[PDB]
Amino acid sequence: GSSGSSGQGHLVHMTVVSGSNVTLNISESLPENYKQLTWFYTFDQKIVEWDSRKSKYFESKFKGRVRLDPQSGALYISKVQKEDNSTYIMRVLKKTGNEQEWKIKLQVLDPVPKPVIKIEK
Repeated sequence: GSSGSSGQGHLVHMTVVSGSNVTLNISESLPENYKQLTWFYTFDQKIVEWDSRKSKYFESKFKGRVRLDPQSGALYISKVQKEDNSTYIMRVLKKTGNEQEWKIKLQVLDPVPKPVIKIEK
């Protein structure tokens, strides 16, 4: 996965191997001081919310193995699964009084190698 977008908010495309510890970190590090920090698994799906108090997991399977760092705001997933591959959206409420949302298309790959297929016209 490499760069491939432009505008006032390029899309993030990360790629890792299945069953490996990943780390979701928004390009731009959290501002001076954020107010709200939540993670979205899908278009209308959440994973964990942080009300400037204590992380809150919304009955998300991830809960248990994953972990949300309120210091940086990164999501660490263990023994990830091919399914994990999805558009991640981290919504945060800026102190000033704004609302931003990033995007990360997680791309999981398989470890097992591949054979040597050759074609002879």
